Formats: sequence, structure tokens, C-alpha cells
Amino acid sequence: SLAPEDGSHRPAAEPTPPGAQPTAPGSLKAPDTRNEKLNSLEDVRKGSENYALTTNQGVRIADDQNSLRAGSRGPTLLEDFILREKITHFDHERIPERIVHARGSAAHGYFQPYKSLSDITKADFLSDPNKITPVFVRFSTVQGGAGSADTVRDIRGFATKFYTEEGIFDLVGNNTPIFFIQDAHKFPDFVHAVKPEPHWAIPQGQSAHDTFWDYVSLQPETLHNVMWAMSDRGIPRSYRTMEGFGCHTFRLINAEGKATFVRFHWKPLAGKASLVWDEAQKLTGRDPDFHRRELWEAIEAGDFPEYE
Amino acid sequence: ISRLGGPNFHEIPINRPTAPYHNFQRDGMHRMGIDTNPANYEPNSINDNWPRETPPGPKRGGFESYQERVEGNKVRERSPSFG
Amino acid sequence: SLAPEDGSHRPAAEPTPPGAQPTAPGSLKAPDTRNEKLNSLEDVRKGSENYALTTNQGVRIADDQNSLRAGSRGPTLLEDFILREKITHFDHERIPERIVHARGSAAHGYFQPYKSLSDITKADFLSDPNKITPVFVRFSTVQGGAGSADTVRDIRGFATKFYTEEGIFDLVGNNTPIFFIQDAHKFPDFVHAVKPEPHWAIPQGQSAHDTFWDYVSLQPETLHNVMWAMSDRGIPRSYRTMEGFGCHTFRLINAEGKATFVRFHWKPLAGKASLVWDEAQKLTGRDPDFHRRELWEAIEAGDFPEYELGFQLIPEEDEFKFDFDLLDPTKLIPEELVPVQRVGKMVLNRNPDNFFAENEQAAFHPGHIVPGLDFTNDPLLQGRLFSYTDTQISRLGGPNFHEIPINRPTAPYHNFQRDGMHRMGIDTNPANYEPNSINDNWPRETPPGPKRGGFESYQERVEGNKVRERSPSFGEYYSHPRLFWLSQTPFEQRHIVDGFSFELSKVVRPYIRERVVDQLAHIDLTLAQAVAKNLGIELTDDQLNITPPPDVNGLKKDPSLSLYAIPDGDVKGRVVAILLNDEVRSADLLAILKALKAKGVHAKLLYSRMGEVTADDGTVLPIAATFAGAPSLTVDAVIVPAGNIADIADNGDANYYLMEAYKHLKPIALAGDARKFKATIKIADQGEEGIVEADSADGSFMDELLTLMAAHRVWSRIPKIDKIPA
Amino acid sequence: SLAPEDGSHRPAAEPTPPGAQPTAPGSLKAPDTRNEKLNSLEDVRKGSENYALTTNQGVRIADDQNSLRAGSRGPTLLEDFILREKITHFDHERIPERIVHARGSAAHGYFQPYKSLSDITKADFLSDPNKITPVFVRFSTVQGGAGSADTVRDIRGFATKFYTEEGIFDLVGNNTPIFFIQDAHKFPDFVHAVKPEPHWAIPQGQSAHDTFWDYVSLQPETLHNVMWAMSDRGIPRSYRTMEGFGCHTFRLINAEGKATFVRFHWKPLAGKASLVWDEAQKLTGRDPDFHRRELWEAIEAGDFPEYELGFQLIPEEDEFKFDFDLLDPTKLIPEELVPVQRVGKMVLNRNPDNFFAENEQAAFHPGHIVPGLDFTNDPLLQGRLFSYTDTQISRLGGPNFHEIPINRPTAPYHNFQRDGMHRMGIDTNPANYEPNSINDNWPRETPPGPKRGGFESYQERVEGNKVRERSPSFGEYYSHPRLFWLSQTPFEQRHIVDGFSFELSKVVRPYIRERVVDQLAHIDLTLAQAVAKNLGIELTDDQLNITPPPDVNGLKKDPSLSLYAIPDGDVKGRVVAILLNDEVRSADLLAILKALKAKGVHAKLLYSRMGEVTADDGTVLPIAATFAGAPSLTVDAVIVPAGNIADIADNGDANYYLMEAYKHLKPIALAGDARKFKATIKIADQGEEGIVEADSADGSFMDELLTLMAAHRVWSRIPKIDKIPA
Ligand code: HDE
Ligand code: HDE
Ligand code: HDE
Ligand SMILES: [S]
Ligand SMILES: [S]
Ligand SMILES: [S]
Repeated sequence: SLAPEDGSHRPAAEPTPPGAQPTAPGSLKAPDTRNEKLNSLEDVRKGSENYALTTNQGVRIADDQNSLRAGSRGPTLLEDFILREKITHFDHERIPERIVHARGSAAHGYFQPYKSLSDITKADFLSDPNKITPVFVRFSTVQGGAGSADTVRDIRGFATKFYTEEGIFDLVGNNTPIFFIQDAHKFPDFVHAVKPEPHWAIPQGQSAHDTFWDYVSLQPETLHNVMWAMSDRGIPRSYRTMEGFGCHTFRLINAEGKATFVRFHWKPLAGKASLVWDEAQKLTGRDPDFHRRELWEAIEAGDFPEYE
Repeated sequence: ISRLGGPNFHEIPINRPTAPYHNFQRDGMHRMGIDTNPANYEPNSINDNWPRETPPGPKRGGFESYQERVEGNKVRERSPSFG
Repeated sequence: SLAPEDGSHRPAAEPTPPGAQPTAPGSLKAPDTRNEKLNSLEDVRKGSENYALTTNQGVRIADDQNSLRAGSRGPTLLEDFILREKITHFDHERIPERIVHARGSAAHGYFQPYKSLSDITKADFLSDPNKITPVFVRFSTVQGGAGSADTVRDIRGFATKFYTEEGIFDLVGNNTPIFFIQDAHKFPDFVHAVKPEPHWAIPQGQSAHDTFWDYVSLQPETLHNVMWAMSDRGIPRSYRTMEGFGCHTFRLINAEGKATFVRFHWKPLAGKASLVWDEAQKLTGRDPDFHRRELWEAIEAGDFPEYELGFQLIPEEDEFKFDFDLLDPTKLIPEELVPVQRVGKMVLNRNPDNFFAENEQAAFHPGHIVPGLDFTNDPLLQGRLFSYTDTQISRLGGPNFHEIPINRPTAPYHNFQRDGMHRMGIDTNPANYEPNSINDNWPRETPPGPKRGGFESYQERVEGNKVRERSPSFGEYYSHPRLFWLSQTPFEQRHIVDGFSFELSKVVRPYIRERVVDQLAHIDLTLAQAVAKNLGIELTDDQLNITPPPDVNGLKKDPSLSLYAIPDGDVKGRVVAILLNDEVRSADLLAILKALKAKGVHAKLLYSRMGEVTADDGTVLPIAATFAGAPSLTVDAVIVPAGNIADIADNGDANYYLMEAYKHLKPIALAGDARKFKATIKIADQGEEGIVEADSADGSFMDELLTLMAAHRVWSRIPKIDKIPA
Repeated sequence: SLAPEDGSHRPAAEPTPPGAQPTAPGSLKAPDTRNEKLNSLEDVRKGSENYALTTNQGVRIADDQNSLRAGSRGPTLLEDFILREKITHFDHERIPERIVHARGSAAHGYFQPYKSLSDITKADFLSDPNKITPVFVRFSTVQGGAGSADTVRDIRGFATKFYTEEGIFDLVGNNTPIFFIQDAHKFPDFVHAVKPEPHWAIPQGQSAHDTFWDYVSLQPETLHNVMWAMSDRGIPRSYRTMEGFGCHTFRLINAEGKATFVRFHWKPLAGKASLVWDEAQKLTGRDPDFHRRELWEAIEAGDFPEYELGFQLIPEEDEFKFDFDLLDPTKLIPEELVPVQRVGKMVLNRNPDNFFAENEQAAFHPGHIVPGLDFTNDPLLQGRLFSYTDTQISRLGGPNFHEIPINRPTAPYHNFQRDGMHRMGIDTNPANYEPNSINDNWPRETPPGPKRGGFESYQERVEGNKVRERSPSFGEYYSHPRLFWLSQTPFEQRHIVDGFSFELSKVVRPYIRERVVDQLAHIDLTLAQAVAKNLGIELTDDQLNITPPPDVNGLKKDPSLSLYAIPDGDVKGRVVAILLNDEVRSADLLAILKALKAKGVHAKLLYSRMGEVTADDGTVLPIAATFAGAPSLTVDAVIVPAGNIADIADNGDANYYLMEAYKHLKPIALAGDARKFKATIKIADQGEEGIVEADSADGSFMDELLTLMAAHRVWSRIPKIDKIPA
């Protein structure tokens, strides 16, 4: 047995402050935190303790340390299906990352209303303060790849999947109340201009390059969200300490068919806080995973992210 | 990998084993199984090395190839016995 | 017209030093550079000037600023095909990144051999010193994603695609001579252990976490490559200043059919040079693209990366003449035992035009060999052969990945394979099988022979049972790590100790740190005690009494394993920060730039703001960057000319610049009143080795600075740095 | 393993009639046939003769007969990269088939207009009678998979890709002038209803099953295109002998900005002709590739498929002037109300080289329009515009499908779109966005204008609330089916009754049959009673009293809706079977072949075995096929020359050949003693219209046969065939 005698390999399944225990998968860290969605995922969760190592076809492996070869210094044989399945799976692990918002960090939770909104909307999840709706929320940057750094200067995404009794509702927001451009047809122009430039694929996670500012200078509609990104809004301290916005006027429709225009907001109950630029930039080098880590550890400690 | 879209084709319902299956493979397009193991490699101490290799034996043992003797040079050659 | 009237939007199409012009696509920056492969890509190159904007179907677009709507405040209509094409292409831009080595930077160049090697190999590209073979080379890290940072601690890949007249040969190497594991079946284990951990996907670009060190502690075969990774080898200054190795014993096969065992080497003609850890880490933050930028800017300036291909050659009858197995890819072959024979020179002289199309989509694979080369039974190589073809079916969308332009051979290719996604080639052969009569059996097999022959494997004898078994000859794990350690200088040894210590400090489970310290005690007690001390760990009496492993074939060191034991410095293409003031002494600046120019050393003029300042004698000096904008991390030395020093003497950023450079062991030169900055870095009045100082910036001032730069860093400074708060 | 010494493996590169030479790739059969598009594919055409067999990486292969193994009876080695590349490419050859129209056959050719149409459209390809536009045309069935049969009962697709100078225009039509449904939201419902049922995946290539008739019975809007499908239109003789239609009202826009509504027509210059059901169904088993093969052979013979493009034009102010909605795709515009104006001619004159690369991977889409054309709000066309771009992302692997060679425009294309899987084009533009200054904003938008302008949509007024609602004007379902029915000849009406009767007999749930017959009673009581009688169903008194729907704008019929009511026969490219005996009268054969040659009608010489037979004068006659090997289904008429008739008089296959041809209404000609076969088909001594007979084959005999063939089939014989046991 490779685990230490004293059991110190396994974090306690209780809330603990950052650094006190190794971090863990959420169902092992907090097994009794439940909601309708987390419980519905039990059909696909797989454990591990006390099970035999197998192929994906259920065949038990005796020696997971060696390829099959003709002699112990011989060539590897094509009939080694155990090797080929394992290396095939490894060879195909990656899927395309998101075109934008590829870097992001996510957690499960729940939402509940303070009162029935039936006078202004027939949305079931807003119909009664007793309606508990599971959520899964992903926070993200915009420009950088999935392996880019967290504390860059950028807009941040704040996307919430509500698993309602009448369907999924996704509220796919950002941390400022507007966007850079007016019409969707120019999205690829704007995003190409902020992304790494196409000859040499530099710079990662930064608007601080000629093509972004060339587009901004030629498209003054961008200047409002550019002001937000150049403020300390663009470098939040934590996903827990920034605002969210649904970006657009949507409609609420009530039972009588009346439409009301609505813009959505998330207000952080931990308050608003941002880094300063020198600290943010240095932090991309000292801990590029700082926001992903701080979110995971906050939830492990019981400092649950809360938004109104 | 092209016909069924990736290396998780064993998770397509009709192809799933009824026997248990557990290992350190992860990810791939269409991944259904949500692995909770703290480890995705072996040998590991952080999950006491589970899931574990199993020696061969008469029943419920691990797979071991029959130790056939191989002897010859590396050749692209049809055996004369096939001619 | 949106371009400025003075044409200052367009980079000069000639060599220019870093920062002088915006960077550009290679065929625009250097239109006159060519090779056979660059010429063959011309059929797919697309221009832009003077063309109308169109759909992908060739329809001109009138308004590329708006969607089609019912009224100018109305809903967008489904019939807007121009919108949907444009967004559909955007929506599908990304392809899967490489499972490992996802972060990398590439350039085009050429290779030529110094003489024909026909007596030892029939490989066409090595048969004639006049035969020039185009190459495409990608350097990479291993662990992080395509969007991760360049100056991480990691191994580096060095992959060369040789477009030979007898097929593509890919030499898929790394910057250390060995790997962490012995058998390919464990590759997913090792890679999963080093990669971000699967619950939370942290950390990016770092081995400093529990699962990596758990694996290492449980698999002592890894300790050799871990020693390399923990040394300054793990943090190269540039891809131009690292070594490359082919990792395994391969074979050369000559026309007579004689096999010789071979390991491949790349010798950087710019010399060997690495960062130090605090600098490399901070630089991941200040410029996570620093190696990609430094490579592209070197080629645009004419500081072309150059490497010498070399071979370690072992006759077949010497297979068992060493203390280690030649097939064990965790063992190196010491150059003291088998010297590297020089083979030829590679020069990288052209950047790509489009990073995604030529870099991201390039596929290298070590199975891509040509007649005159062959494999061996190294059991890590053997499994590599499966992976590099397989993985492209998802990454590049199917089995026609060789039709993607950068991957196309320049040699002829004809066969009976057909169809697959993305099929470009339209085959006119009436047959799609052989043997056939209906096309007189073409294209036809070709017998092996001395040139232009078909591939036949060397007829190696195989004897043994079908086993999943490690050769007992691979079961020695500590001697090569000890040879490496003993070959390092004392300051390289200190930096190894500091790399294990920092990394293990980030392992949350203390027993894993204890298990790794136990392994170190099997290699060298001094190394193990020094790490244990930094971890608050005390060695047991049993640990103190572990017998050191044996020397390797009588060697107790091999200086070719050290980055620095044997000087091989070259200053061409290095860069100096020049800190300006609002009244610079022009004579100082003229002498500094004159001497830097003469050795091909670049400069960046820095100040507290952008714009220009004016020298004492009226000369206008253009500012490249602010102190904060281009930190000392990004340069090789710092020079402060005399002048109005009062202007910058109480500037936090300017003082900090010199403290950071001082801490990172870089040469610093101060002229005249710039000597006032001696107080910020605590230099005595009599001065100290590594700080150049004088009343003015010449006679011997620049020669002294350039001598310090040729030795890369001021290692004698190490004891003085722990006191400086920087 | 080679080619025969006489060279008989290789087809002559000249026009030859069907069966005379093996078929071949187009560039090898007709190397001098060119057009701009064909030439532009030369970058990717790959030959084979005199080239060495290689891996895809350009390495020559020595032994393409064996895997690498350890000993010649040993295990295959993982280092065999030649084997693995070859089997990997084979393992990924297949791509997804088209969701609908998976079965299709295509060819290259060209189009030109008869006169400039600049008064009505500014489209460049319609502007000059001497400006030639290359085309690529794919004809298809709808329901069956890529490996289903050609001569099923189904709708046929007719898709033309025009490679114009102002972009690709795809006219994506079918062989009936309407569709089954009104709104694209129901497309997956209809398609799923006609496709193989989801539990067992039966039936292939057939609407004759419960779910299709369930849907039809519950969606009376489908009845018009059901009438066309149940008619002989559902079983064309050849893709050369069916009409084409664009299905929707589109717009033409001229340089002054005037919109004219237009529906598109293709008129087959070889005339309209279809099979009869028993023949069509049996031919799906004897040659499931009959239409693919007949198209490819017609082009190899020089019988190039020719079609005349035609437009029905309706001024904007006449939009509401008919008793149906112009935007309703279940309604046709009768040619008695709006004539087809001739526009130009399309000739298909070269086959592809590689089916997969050029046919399977071609992508056609009706949203691919050019300036001078535009859409309307037809709610089926509106949804199509979404589907044809979307579907290619899986079928062709990503958004670079326009780079697959057959799909490339010959017009220039330049824009800011980048990346995506298997990106071929290497963009050098420093900018990948607009507006940009760094490339002076190129490529640039182009204002609309009379020629070479940007695309701008016609500014149609939109007034309405956002609704999911069918226009009340679309809620009439029976008048157009009745108009079609009343316009058919009496034999065509019988074949309609027989198609519904045969199909509904295969519906297992009887209430569905009853509900369809109730729909038919709303169209025409004679049709409904005739179908009901075949199904053993009795109409109720209420059914008998249903008032027929109104005439369509006063028409009682329109003969252009019939295949046959107005003669339009052309025998060129048709084929006769000639039944040989072992001593043919050479004077008869001479006369037959000379008269057939003069009219461009081909012959196949058949016998009871293969090899040769010798005529009375010593002429050696090679045999194309046996009586069973090429049944009468595959030919348009049958001739039996005189000679040693006793040789074949009692051959069951020869007799049955005549019985099948007779039952299927084909002309039969018997010379001399072949008149003894009149007894197998019960012809009186006096003779019968449709049976040509004389003492010898001469001028008169051949003229009579050819006149019969110009009328396609012998409809008068229908009452005589009920009793033949064949
Ligand atoms: C026309 C204007 C336009 C267009 C076309 C897009 N975006 Fe997004 N954006 C897309 C396109 C893509 C390509 O579909 C993509 C990329 C991968 C994907 O599946 O969806 C995506 C991701 C995305 C996320 C991450 C959700 C997650 O954690 O996965 C978030 C939080 C936002 N966005 C927020 C957002 C806001 C708040 C107002 C506004 C406005 C916009 N964006 C503008 C916008
Ligand atoms: C069994 C042990 C094993 C296995 C299975 C693999 N690796 Fe790789 N490695 C693969 C598998 C993959 C996953 O196929 C992959 C992922 C994407 C790809 O196309 O191939 C890949 C990339 C790769 C590059 C980047 C080439 C480029 O710039 O595009 C470089 C330089 C190296 N490797 C070098 C290398 C050495 C030097 C000797 C040694 C040893 C090894 N590796 C070990 C090894
Ligand atoms: C809303 C109603 C609707 C919808 C959604 C669709 N269809 Fe199509 N149809 C598609 C969808 C797909 C899925 O995009 C698909 C399948 C694969 C592909 O690349 O495109 C396709 C193929 C197609 C061809 C084959 C072109 C070729 O040879 O490759 C032809 C001739 C037609 N269609 C003709 C057509 C007409 C004549 C007026 C009418 C009406 C309709 N169809 C109806 C229609
Ligand atoms: S937004
Ligand atoms: S290696
Ligand atoms: S249609």
C-alpha cells in the first residue's frame, strides 16, 4: 500500500481554510452538499477505491508498467491492445477550446427568489420564493486560451446555467454593462483585433498591441467598454468581488402577455474589489491560476460566492 | 475515432460493458463518465493506488499474454508455408 | 484611405533590429528569402492589397458593418447569408491543441551537411555537401496549453521537419538527452501526473504540485530527467541558446547494409545560456510570449538561429560495452565515452506568414524516417511510433493531414490510398489497388538500393517470449543523476538544490516531500542534505549511510553536461537596456552604441514616459519603452549613461530596474554620475567584479561590459544577492 | 502482373459508344475537353504512370505485400509505420453522407445565355451570350443512402453550381415544380416520415410504408407533390430526360433596382421520358447504378446532356394576381398563365476523375447567390438558407469546405476569415479584421452598382407582428393536385392510380389507407374511386358528394404538366438490344446498324454466352452481354435480325427478353424468321402497332422502328399486357 500509514494523503470532508488540506473533487470534499442537478449526475459519477484497473472494455490489467514485446529488450508487438487503447485515449484527450472565453473556472450552486414575480413574468423559476433552482456558473476571461493566466487585464464572462423546471435558462453575462460593438456582424473583426495577431500569435491575454488599438481608433463605438477595461474593472481581485450584467435589454412576459423591458444584474455580496495593474501583471507570473484557485478554495472553506 | 467521433465510444450505451470498468484514462470528445478519483495516473499514493492491477489467476485475474517464443529477424516476408 | 499619409503603418522589408519596426508575416518582411519548401507553398498563399472583400464563395460584400434587418432597429433576418458565413467561420476557428507540447514557436530554414556521410548512411539528405534541405522547426514547452507562458520550468521540445528528396524526415527531439520514463505504456501516467490536476485543472505550466512529485517519488527511473529539469536547463534564455537531442538510439544504415547505432545532437552555435528561476517566473508574468517573440525578432534582425547537427556513433558490436543499456532512454551516453561527430549546419531564416496555418497545423512524428535511417527496440521510441500518427486524426481532422500545406512533402508522393475527410488530391489513376494490370501496376514498388531505393527494415534478430517485462538492464536509477550532479559547477548545483526546494515547498502533502528527499539521498548526500534543510527535514542515520551509486564507466564527471563549466558565450543578438535621463551626455551614448553595434548587440532606450528626450548637445533620442514597460527581465545587461542623473535618481522604477538586474546576476555599467546608483545596489566605493564603472563611457568601459556579457551572468555575485530586497 | 501486350487494358481517349471501351476518369478519357474550372483543378490532380509507390510522406515502399514481423511466421511489429499509415488512411476513408439526396451522380460542363438579360437582371453570367460559365451538376434521388438504387420512385434533385465571375451561384432544384411542405420548420418531420422507419431502418429508397402515408394523410398540403411522385415523373428514364425546377419564387434585380419575381426551369433537350413502375422496380435489382452509369456513358459517347434554362417572370405589381400565393412552394405557376422565357443552354461534357473527391465532397446551397439575384419570403426557401451552410460543418469537417477543390470559386475571394480545421489558404494580410489601417483597409467593401458591385439586398417592405403562423393564403390543398391530374393523358392517369394503389397496399395499418383515399376524394372522385377499388375500399355517400376544388385561374388543364401529351421525342443516345443467333444474316445487321448510326442510337449485341459469334458472311461479332446479363430493362427497344433463328427460338431467356420488353411497352422489331417470336407475345398475323416486322431489315423497317422509338413507348398496347405472364 502506497498511501501513508497516518492517512494524511486524504483531505478531510469538512470545510477547511485555504491551504489547510489538499484540494479535492467536490463530491469527495462535500459529499452531503446536494441539489437536484448534482444528484441527477450520480448516474455518471465513477469512483475508484477497491476497484480493479481495467481496459475500457472491462478487462482487468495485470501489468500496467510495460508494453508487450518479443523478449524483455525486444520490439513492441502490434497485438498489445492494452497499450494501444491507453495511448489512443491519451492521444485524443483534447477538444477545441472556446473561440472566446476559453479560460474559465466553474462551480455548482443554487438560486432562490426573494418573492414571487408572477405580476411581471411567468418564468417558473421566479414564481415562488420556495423555488430552489440548481445552477452551474462559469467565470472566464475573454481573449486568452484555456492555458492563459487569470489576472490579466480583460473583460470577464459570468455565465449561469439555471436548471429550471420549464427548461434550461442560460444567463450569459459579463462583468461590465455594455459591449465594445453594436452589431454582431462585426464580432469576428473585433475579436480578431484583440486576439493574438495572426502572423506570430502574440500577445496572449492582452489588448496591449497594435491591432486592438487600431480597431478602437477606427470604431469609436468601442470607447465605452474600452473605458471599463482600462479601469480597475479589468483586473478584479476575485470572481467573488466583481459585478455581472446581462449586457442586453431582454423582455419579461407575464401571464397576461404584457412585456416589460429588463436588463439583468448580479450584485456580489462580498462587495466590489480589484487589483492594481502592477500586482495583477506580476501575479500572472507568480500564480497564473490565482482566480481559479481562490474560487475553488473559497468554496472549500465555506466562503461560498453569493450574488443577488 | 472518426466513425464514432472519438476514443469514448465505449460509453455509447450499446457498447458499454456490463462488467465494471475503471482506469486512469480521462477526457476525449463526448466524455460521459465523471471520474471522482483524486488520481489520474498510477502508481499514486493519493488514492492508495486504486484502481489497482490484478495478478493473473484462475478466475477474476488480470490479462497476461501467453509467453509464446518468438525467433527470427525483422522481415517483410510471407512464410513459404503460405505459398 | 485609413493608412497614414507617411506610410509608417508598413514595416520595412529589410532586416531591422528588435523594436525598430512592427513585426510582419515572413513573406512580407523578407520577400527575397527562399527555399524549395517556401517556393512550393506559393500556390496557397493569399494576398489582400487591392482586392475586394468577398464571401468565401467569391461574392463581393457592399456593407461589412451591419446585419440585414427588417428596418434599421428591427430583427436580424435568417436570409443574411453574409452574416451567417462570417460568424460560422469564426465559430469553428479552433482545433484541438497538441496533447503535449501545445505551446510552441516555429520558423522556416535550411540544412546542409559538411560532407557526404555515404560511408555510414545512405540517407539522401546527408549524401552531398551541396544538397540543401529545407526545414521547418518548432520549439515548444511540454506541459502547458497553447496559451500558456514561454519561460516556465519545463523540458523544451525541438522538432525539425526535413523536406528531403526521399521523403519527410522528422527529428522530434527535446533539450535534454533523456526522458523521465522507460516504457511508452506509462506515458499517460507520467503526463497526467505533470499536467494540471484533474479536479480543478491547476497548475498551468508547472511541475510544482503534488501529483508530479508523487509519481517521481514512486518511480525512481524519473530522477535523471528530473535532475535536468530542476537545473537551469529547465529555464533556457532563448530557444537559440539550448541544446537539442534526439532522445533515443536510432540506426544509420549504409548502402552495404551495415547498421551503426546513433544518437542525435543539436549544438547551438549561439552557445548555451539559461535564465535564473526568479527571473524566469517573473517573466512568465511580464511577457508570457518572450521566447516566441525573441525567436521571431532574431530572424527579422538577421540573427538567424543556427545549430550544428551531430552524431554519437556506436558500432553494432559495441552494444553491450557500457555500464548502462543503449536502449534505455533514461540513460545518456557521456561525450567523454562517445564524442559527438559534427554532421552539418541548420539555419532558421524565415518566419511563417500565418501562425495557425503553418505552426499550429504542422505535424511532426519520429516514425517519419527515410531510407538510410532505422529504429531500435528502445521501448519508449517503440510506443512513440503508434502515437504520432494516431493523434492527428482528431487534432487535424483526419488521415489527409499530409495535404495540409506545411506538412506536404516536396518529394513526389503517389500511392493507392483514397478519400478521407478534407481530401485535396484528385487521383486520376484508373486503379486504386495493386497489383493491378489496368494501370500497368503503377505506381510501382522500388527495391532497396544505395540511392532512391525503397525502404526495407534492417534485419535485426529478435529472440524471446511474448512478455510484458522491463529488461533487468534498465533497473538502475541513480548513477546517471549522480554523474549529472557531479558535472555541474557549484553555482549550477545551488540552482538545482533551489529548484527541488521551491517545487517541493509547493507539494501540500509533506510525506511526498519526505519520499523525494529519500530518493535524493540515493543519488548524492550533499544534494539531499541541502534540499532537506530547505524543507525542515532531517535525514535519518540510515539515509546518511546510503552508499552512493557507482561511477558510469569509470567517469566521475563529464563537463559537457554543464551549461557553463566550459565557456561558449556569444553576444551577437543579445540586448542591453540603456536607461535615459532628460539631459543625456551624448558622447557616452555614441560610444555605447558604437561598441554594441560592432558586436551585433541590440539596445533599448528606456525612460519614465514615451516620446523623446534631447541630449546635452541637442540630439533627439527616441524612447522605446518605459522602465516599467520593458523590465530588466527582458535584457542581458543594463547601461546607465551620464547626464542629468537627478532626473531619474529618485525614480522608484529606475532604481528597481538596476536592483532586479543585479539580483538576476546581469552585468551593469555606470558612467560618470550614473555611479550615484551604486548606493541602490550596495556597491562599495572600490567597486566589484560584474559592475563596470568609469568617468565616461569609453576607452575600456565597453570592452569590459562586453567581456562580462560573453560570460552571460556574474556568478560570483550570488553570495551578495540575498541581502538585496528585490 | 502486368498490362496485356496489346494495350487493351486502356480505353481510347476518343468518344465511344456505351460498352465499347472500359469507362475511365474524365481527364484521361477526354483530355482535350477544358473549361476554366476544370483547368483550375490541375493543382490537385495526381497521375500515377512511371511514379514510385510511396508513403504519404514521400518515402518509397519496397514491399507493399507484407507486414513487418519478427520471423516470417512471427507477430507484426508496432514499428511497421508503412502498414499503419496505409491501414489508418483506409480506416478513415468515409465521411457522413448528405442527410437527404445522399445518392447522386455528377458531371462538369458549361452554360451560356442566348442573349443579354441586363433589362431584367444585373447577374454577370446572364449578361453576354459569349461569356461562358463553367458548371458542375449533381443529380440525385432524395430518400435513399449513397449506396441505394437509382431507379426508385422518388423525387430527383438537380443541383447546378455556376462558377461565375462574380461568385458561385448554386441553383439547387428538383424534377417537380413544388415541394411536399410549406414551412421549413416541418422539414425534419416530413423527411423522417419518408426515410426508413427508426426502429428497424426499413424501407430503403421507398415512400411505400406507413409513416410516409400517415404524414401525408394528416398534412393535405403534401398532396400536390405526392401526385407528381406517384405519376411516372417519380421514375425518370434518365437524368437527361427529366425537367428541372428551382422550386421557389426568387427575384431578379436589374441595374436600375427593379425586382422581378422569377421561377427557374430546366428543359431537357433530349425530351421528357420515364420508365414504368414494374420496370423501374426490377431495374433497381438488375442494375442499381443504371442512371449513374447511363449519365457517365452518355458523356463518354458525346451524347452530352443538354438543358435549356428558362424563367417564368412575374412583375412585382402582379404578386397577388393569381388564386394561389406566389410564395407558397406547394403551388406551381401554370405555363398557360405565365410562359417560360428561354434563357440559355447548359451542356454537360466531362465526367469527374475521382467520384469521392469531386462528387461526394461537392457542396451546393441555394443561399449561394450573386448580385442580380435575391430571395423572397417563401417560408420553405427561408429555412433552407440556414440548413445548407450548417450541414457542411459535420459532413465536410468544418467551415473551410469552400477550399475543397471542387467547391472553390474561380472568381477571386479575399476576406478576414481565418483558421478552422484543415485550413489550406495561407493569408499574408497583416490584418485579420476591418476596419484596419495596417493594410490600408484591404480587402475593401465595394458599393453596389451595375456590374462588379457589392451585394445589397432588395429593400422589400416588411410589415407584420412576430408570429409563428401560416399565411391564410396557403390554406388550399386540392386545386393544384386536381389541375395536375386533369392534365395527364389517360395512360398517365392509370399509372398515377397504380402508384397510389401499389404504395398504399404496403401500408400495414388499414385506417391510413382509408384516410388517404378520403383525401383523394377531395381532389377528384374518379381518381379516388379507382384507388379505392384496388384497395378493396368503398367510398361513402358523403365522400361521393364532395364538391371538387375550383379550377386554377380558369384552367381546366395545362398540357405542359404532362410528360407525353405534347410529343418531344429525341432518339439520339437511346439504346437498342439486338438479339444475336449463331449465323446472323449480315445484310440485316448492316441495315440495322447503319440506320441506328444515322440517328445516334446505340446498340448492344446480346447472346446466350459471351465471346464471339460469326455472321453468314464471316464477320466476327463480339458479344456485349448475355440475355440475362443485360435485360430488356436496360434498353429502349429490341431488334431480332434474321439468320439461324432455331439457335435461339427455344431459349427461355431470349423469349422472356421479348416478353419483358413487350410488357414494358417497348418497340420490338422482328426480321425474317425472327417473326416466329410473334407467338411468344401473341401478335396476330396482321401485326400490331408497336411490333415492326418484315422479311428483312431495310429502310422501311428501320424507319418504322425509329418512329416508334421517337414516341418512347407503345401506350396503345397497355390493354394487351394484363394477360402476359411476365
Ligand atoms: C455578437 C456578439 C457576441 C457573439 C457572436 C458572441 N459573444 Fe459571447 N460568445 C460567443 C459569441 C460564442 C462564440 O458563441 C461563445 C464562444 C464559445 C461559446 O459557446 O459561446 C461565447 C462565449 C461567451 C461566454 C462564456 C460562456 C462559457 O462559460 O462557456 C460568456 C460569459 C460570454 N460569451 C458573454 C458575452 C456577452 C455578455 C453580454 C456579450 C454581449 C457577448 N458575449 C457577445 C458575443
Ligand atoms: C512514449 C513516449 C512519448 C509519446 C507517446 C509521445 N511523446 Fe512526444 N508527443 C507525443 C507522444 C504525441 C502525444 O503524439 C505528440 C502530441 C502532439 C503530436 O503531434 O505528437 C507529441 C509531441 C512532441 C513534440 C511536439 C512536436 C511539435 O512541435 O508539433 C516534441 C518535440 C516531442 N513530442 C518530443 C518527444 C521526445 C524527444 C525524444 C520524447 C522522448 C517524447 N516526445 C516522448 C513521447
Ligand atoms: C426547408 C426545406 C429543405 C431543407 C432544410 C433542406 N432541403 Fe435540400 N438539402 C438540405 C436541407 C441540406 C440538409 O442542407 C442538404 C443535404 C446535404 C447538403 O449538402 O445539403 C440538402 C441537399 C439538397 C440537394 C443535394 C445537393 C447536392 O447534390 O449535394 C438538392 C438538389 C436539394 N437539397 C434540393 C432541395 C429543393 C429543391 C427546391 C427543396 C425545396 C429542398 N431541397 C428542401 C430542403
Ligand atoms: S453586452
Ligand atoms: S528521450
Ligand atoms: S420547391
